[PDB]
Amino acid sequence: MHVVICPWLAFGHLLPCLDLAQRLASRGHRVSFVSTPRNISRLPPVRPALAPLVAFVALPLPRVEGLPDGAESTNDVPHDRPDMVELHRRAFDGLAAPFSEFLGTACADWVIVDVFHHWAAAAALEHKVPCAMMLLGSAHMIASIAGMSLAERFSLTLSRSSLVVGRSCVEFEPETVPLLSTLRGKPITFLGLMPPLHEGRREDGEDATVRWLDAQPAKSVVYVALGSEVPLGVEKVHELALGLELAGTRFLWALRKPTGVSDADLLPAGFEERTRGRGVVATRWVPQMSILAHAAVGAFLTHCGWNSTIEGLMFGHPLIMLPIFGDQGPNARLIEAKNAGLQVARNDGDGSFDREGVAAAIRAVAVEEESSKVFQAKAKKLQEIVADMACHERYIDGFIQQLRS
Ligand SMILES: C=C1C[C@@]23CC[C@H]4[C@@](C)(CCC[C@@]4(C)C(=O)O)[C@@H]2CC[C@]1(O[C@@H]1O[C@H](CO)[C@@H](O)[C@H](O)[C@H]1O[C@@H]1O[C@H](CO)[C@@H](O)[C@H](O)[C@H]1O)C3
Ligand SMILES: O=c1ccn([C@@H]2O[C@H](COP(=O)(O)OP(=O)(O)O)[C@@H](O)[C@H]2O)c(=O)[nH]1
Repeated sequence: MHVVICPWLAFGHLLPCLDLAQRLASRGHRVSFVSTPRNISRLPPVRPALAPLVAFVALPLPRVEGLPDGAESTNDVPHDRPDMVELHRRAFDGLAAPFSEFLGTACADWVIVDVFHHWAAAAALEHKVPCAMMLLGSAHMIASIAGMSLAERFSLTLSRSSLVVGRSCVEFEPETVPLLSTLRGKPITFLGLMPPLHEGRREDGEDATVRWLDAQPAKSVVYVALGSEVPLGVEKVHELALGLELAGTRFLWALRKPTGVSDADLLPAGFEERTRGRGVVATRWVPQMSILAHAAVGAFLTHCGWNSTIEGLMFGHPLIMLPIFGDQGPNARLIEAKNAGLQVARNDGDGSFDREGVAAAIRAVAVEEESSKVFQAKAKKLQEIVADMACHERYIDGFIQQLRS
């Protein structure tokens, strides 16, 4: 088959979609991976053996008064500047005509589009190509669901699609998957957890963060990362920093800068001096797979993005969960229900957190002997399912069979 894949302009969508493209191309299918040129330039290279089976289709973002050049992804357009988010959604919707012209002569058997690709589902109808909507989260997230707002883009895309695709399996969510047939009349299929192939990410294993981990004792380091895009304002960065200090563990922290905050204001006065040698903060993209694979990392403090949830559990890390938006609440509650992590306590009213809730969550999951040992044993049980790479490949074969029918 020829499959056209159109991910949302966001690295938590681009990365698993490129992995999927390569898994289809491995079974002898052809893929057109459609995105914007700077997003494509920042992706890991395709295995040379799949090179002619994964065609990159670069559609340049239309210039929209005030959207900076190169600002192509949710990693470049900050959630704390909603004016710029809106400008980015306009640029995205401007891909409609270049995309419809491309699909016309693509000889596509299937279009696989992301949640906001309402124009791509419409092109699919125009050119009579079956259209699958990617909803590459948990069964629990999909059960919860069962210009324009995100809700209207989603509903329009869903209305124009014939198939909805989730990233889970009955083995991980036996209580939800057998209950699901359709999302608003559209058949649901699960292509498995599709945990990333470590090699496929092509990270630097000489990265300074990994060389720091090499000097730490086994299971001693709390890895802290909130994915590629969720906002965390400076007051909340300070509370997370002071929480990490109060719990007293070693930590490696991948931190994104809130817009308009200087290097001097970023972190509490003297925080880096007081934690020097015990903790490292990196305000750059880190090799998350090499970090989670490392013997020194014990617990993962995660925003519970679905990629970070799968990646954390596939290496048997118990989770300290700080969900920010979207599917992260459901993802966090799902893992808490399996006893493999604990949410940071939140105020009902604003959803805020403080240093003490952060510290208490780290202590219970990573420090207190009795609780920490239960969290590790429960994360290990989840790893048996999440890291069953053969099982997940069989789910990709199952999804390809769903598409031929
Ligand atoms: C993956 C997702 C599909 C989504 C579509 C809308 C949907 C969901 C919110 C589920 C419930 C029904 C419904 C219709 C709704 O709007 O209430 C659904 C799941 C999360 C979602 O997340 C988005 O992910 C992107 C990266 O992964 C962000 O670039 C984006 O910005 C998130 O959208 C965010 O949605 C949050 C929840 O409403 C908001 O708090 C946040 O401001 C918004 O950006 C948004
Ligand atoms: O510094 C970073 C931050 C994120 N990631 C990767 O980016 C993705 C983040 O996706 P997730 O669903 O966890 O969160 P999102 O960015 O969509 O909120 C995951 O595959 C991570 O391995 C990374 O490699 N380095």
